[PDB]
Amino acid sequence: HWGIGKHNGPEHWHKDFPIAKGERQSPVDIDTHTAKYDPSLKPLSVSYDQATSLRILNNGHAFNVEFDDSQDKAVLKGGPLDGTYRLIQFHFHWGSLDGQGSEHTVDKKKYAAELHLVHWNTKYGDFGKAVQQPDGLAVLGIFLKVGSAKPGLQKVVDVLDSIKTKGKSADFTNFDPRGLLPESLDYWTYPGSLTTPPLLECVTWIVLKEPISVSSEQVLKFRKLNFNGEGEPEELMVDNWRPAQPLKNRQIKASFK
Ligand SMILES: [Zn+2]
Repeated sequence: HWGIGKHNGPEHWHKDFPIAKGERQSPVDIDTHTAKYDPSLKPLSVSYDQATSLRILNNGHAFNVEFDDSQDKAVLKGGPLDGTYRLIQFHFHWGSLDGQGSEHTVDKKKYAAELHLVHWNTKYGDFGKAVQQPDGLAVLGIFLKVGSAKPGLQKVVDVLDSIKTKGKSADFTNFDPRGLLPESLDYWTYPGSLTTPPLLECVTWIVLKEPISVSSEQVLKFRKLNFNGEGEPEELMVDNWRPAQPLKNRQIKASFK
């Protein structure tokens, strides 16, 4: 069930997607005192210098910035991953208030928003085939807290007026996603799922410990988008996050002592 479309509340998804009650669902709470350092993890390699952004789309549940993934231009490797994973799109989840909005939590703390950079394993040839595999995707998660403005984010905030309603898109070329990363690449990792329908259990999650700060005025502009299509009754695009799901039989590993 991916693509342009409104979603109902996450508590109803299990009626259409039974995997919503599965064994490796995301997001989860990260208990920092139970995650174990893993000296086996190799260092993480983010290679975004040749990234090619194309378009920004309001898909009725978030906005996606889409990349050319027809070649290895923007890739993720190392860490817990085997193989090369190609960036296809990034998007955010955010709240109606600064005290809520993230999907993952850290010792039950909620951040104001969470950025997801989605990558697919090139040995499966394309995104559609990759989501049918347990190691098909790698999603880099980054928390946002409210404080100083993030310069690298402002070109994104600037174009949201042109994609206010469901189904609208705008050109979005030459955007450099390195401007959204924090200073440190220390992370937690665990096996999980997509956090929207169809909720497939195909993701290796890499969640960064250091948040980035964005300004109150930047997040206020996220809250002006609409879930609805033009000419329909107005619904503000807020609180588009899924709550923490049971960890079940999984261990969270840390890249740092
Ligand atoms: Zn997401």
